[PDB]
Amino acid sequence: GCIATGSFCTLSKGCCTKNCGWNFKCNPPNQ
Repeated sequence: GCIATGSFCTLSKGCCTKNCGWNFKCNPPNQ
């Protein structure tokens, strides 16, 4: 499982997109 994008992350790794913003939410690639 991963963290859904738009959800709070602790690490970008956890996010399906492998990208989490500085706002601590998983973001899409190239944003």
